[PDB]
Amino acid sequence: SAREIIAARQKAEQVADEIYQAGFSSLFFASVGGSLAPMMAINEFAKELTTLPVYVEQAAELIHKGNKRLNKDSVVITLSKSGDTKESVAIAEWCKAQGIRVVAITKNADSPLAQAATWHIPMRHKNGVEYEYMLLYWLFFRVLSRNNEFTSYDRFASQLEILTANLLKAKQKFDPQADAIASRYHNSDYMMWVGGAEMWGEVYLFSMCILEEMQWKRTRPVSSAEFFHGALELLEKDVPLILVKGEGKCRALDERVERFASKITDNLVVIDPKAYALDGIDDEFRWIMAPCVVSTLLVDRLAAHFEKYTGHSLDIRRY
Amino acid sequence: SAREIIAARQKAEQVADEIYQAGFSSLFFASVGGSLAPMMAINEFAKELTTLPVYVEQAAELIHKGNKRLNKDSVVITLSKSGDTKESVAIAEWCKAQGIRVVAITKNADSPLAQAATWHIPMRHKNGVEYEYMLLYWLFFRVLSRNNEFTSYDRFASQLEILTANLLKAKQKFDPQADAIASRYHNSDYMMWVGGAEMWGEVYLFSMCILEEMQWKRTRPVSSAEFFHGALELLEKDVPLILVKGEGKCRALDERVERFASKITDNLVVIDPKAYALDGIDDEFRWIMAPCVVSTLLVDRLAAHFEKYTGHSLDIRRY
Repeated sequence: SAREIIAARQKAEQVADEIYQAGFSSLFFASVGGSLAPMMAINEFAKELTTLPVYVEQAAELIHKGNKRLNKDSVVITLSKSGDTKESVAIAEWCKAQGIRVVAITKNADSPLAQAATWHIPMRHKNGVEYEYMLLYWLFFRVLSRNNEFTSYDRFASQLEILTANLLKAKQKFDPQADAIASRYHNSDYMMWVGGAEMWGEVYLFSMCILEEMQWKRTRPVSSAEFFHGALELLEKDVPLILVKGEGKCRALDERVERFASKITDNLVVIDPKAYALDGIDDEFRWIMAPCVVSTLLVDRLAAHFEKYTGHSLDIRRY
Repeated sequence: SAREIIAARQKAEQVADEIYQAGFSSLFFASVGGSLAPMMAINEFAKELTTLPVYVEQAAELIHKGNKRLNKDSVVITLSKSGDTKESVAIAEWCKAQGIRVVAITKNADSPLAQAATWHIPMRHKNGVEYEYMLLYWLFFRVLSRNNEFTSYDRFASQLEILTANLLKAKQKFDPQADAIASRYHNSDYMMWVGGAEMWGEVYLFSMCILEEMQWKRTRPVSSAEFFHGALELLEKDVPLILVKGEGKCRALDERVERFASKITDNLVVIDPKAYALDGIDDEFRWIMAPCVVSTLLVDRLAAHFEKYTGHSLDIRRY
């Protein structure tokens, strides 16, 4: 519903404004597992769009090492659906103990993560993975807006409100390809998963958090750029390669993988967010939306089609 | 020889001093494939030891995206044994075109990379992988020294001169374990490779640049921290897990992997640099030396033992 979306945008924008108005040194996006994916996209956007110190850190590494750039003026941003994820609670409570301000995105304001946080941005029980991107996008892009580094913010932020409608349509359009991927590869002993830059988080997430953890499928996730520095030698006729393309400046690197793999393997799959219309969203924002498009396609639809063919409930853990 | 080593140290220190004396904004370590490994260790040291802006970037991603933190005051550091590696030459020539100063480490001063560079730090034809670490260490730690962030520099930098002698001894001590690893796993269809923080570059390098590229062995390299966020579900009795331990603050994260894997797989291998004496090097520097120790053990010795058992020359490429 439109009203939920406008409310979500307002809360994220209020956090961004209070952060900007208070002042800050560095922004550290700290998390673990699948929750890193949208943070890794933010980091890739930040490389091009801001001179602000922006970092993404594995929360368990960060609590063991500390960081000389993390100081009492920093803000640490965390995300946990449950708000109980041990490493995220731990880094939030560690920041709090040091007087380092924390943002928490979770679906429960009395979760331990939310109680450790300076700012809580709620997610609603029914919210799928696109909301993790949308809330982090409103937060991060509003900071850039206030810092005079995102002069398209108003239009971007309004158009982000209609991404959910576009994602429903994309998922329906993807469904036949998703069934075909799952049909052919559910019984694969080894899949190569390739993508990079702002798309790397989605390849990372889908490979480890869905296919390995929830379907016990062996994968080799590798970036498009680094594919050509050794992993390419493993490709042959019968090896599956699933390529996730970006719509930013690194699309050319993805296309090099496509051209090489198309000559070598009979088992090339291309997941291209550029194939999906985003009605009412300007083309200049497609490179930002793309990781969110792919995440919803892979986490919602492709996971469900693998589950259908394996017969292995996505809820199963052997550990 | 001692005289080669002292000369190498002097040249790296002179570059560091000229960089520091000229002034700089950010330091970007930009490379591809195996040449990233020592840069990724530097980045992990930098997280704890300096407030200077230090970045490691995949050179092909960096040339496509640019970076808003990369400006005419930055220094870009590159490494290429040949000095011909396309992506490294490309990023150096792109910096030069923009008036961005470049450091090049290569074994040939008339290589294209060396001709694009503001500073050339030579490697000698006979120099193994430890020299990539030692030259980058003298360069980076001398900058930290000049910036009043490394007050042990003198002792560190002198003790680094005796690492080569210690590495020869380590390789001889490792040789029996190396033969046993290669004997058991040369015919493996799938190996998990685990490590992290300052050790991640060595796990990354060995898995993709040696086992995949040069022996066509399928690997899953994954960090110790992130192992527990999905990849762990793939481990079972018959699955090989090679764990590379650190000697820094993330050793505890490596030990969690060890304790879990030891209960589940019959095929746990531990490569622990803490097992090797560094005579005449103070314990406080072991966490810095460790990635260099592991790199020389894996690149020199373990590669050669796999080659012996596979019969597959490390020089072979099918692409």
